[PDB]
Amino acid sequence: MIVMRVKVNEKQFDMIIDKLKLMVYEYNTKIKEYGVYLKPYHIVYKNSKRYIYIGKYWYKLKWIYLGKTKPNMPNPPQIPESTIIKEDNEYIVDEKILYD
Amino acid sequence: VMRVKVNEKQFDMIIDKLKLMVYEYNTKIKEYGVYLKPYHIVYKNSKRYIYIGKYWYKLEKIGGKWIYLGKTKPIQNMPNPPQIPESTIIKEDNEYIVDEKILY
Repeated sequence: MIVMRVKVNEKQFDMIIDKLKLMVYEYNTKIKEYGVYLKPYHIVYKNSKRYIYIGKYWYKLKWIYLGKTKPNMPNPPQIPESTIIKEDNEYIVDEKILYD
Repeated sequence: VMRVKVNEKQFDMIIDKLKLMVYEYNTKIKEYGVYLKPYHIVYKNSKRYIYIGKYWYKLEKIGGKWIYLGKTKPIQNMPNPPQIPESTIIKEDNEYIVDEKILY
């Protein structure tokens, strides 16, 4: 396999997050039966970067993170694994401010 | 060659330098009820603008603050501010490396 990695802006990134909430929303209202929640991503601040992990990350009621596998539940829809990296923020400044 | 691109660490330094520029002034004009913030942060078409300049605020309570005043020294017999330059900093859009196939 060749897997490419490509750059998208914040608006595109919210797209990927928003769909992942959308495809688990109908399931997640179903899980009120067992009082657990499937959040389809996990955000990690390591190496002075936002890491934004895509996967099944399970929460139990201050919602505690049980882990990454089903704790007799109904089998959510499939989430890909993948890794999303925030680029460092960058600012357009006029030089004179750097010059002072 | 006026406009260049810097990262958060340098931009944080830029903000930090400005805050030190006004720190001693704000202690001196603490007693007038007045705070001089040397920048103003604006969310316009979903970018974070940071304008550099004199932005004056006053302390008042209503019920239970920091109401904006103006760009200019509110009281003629306060000590003069340090010279903030007027300039515009624009934060670029956040950018993400994504696995290709997650794009459907």
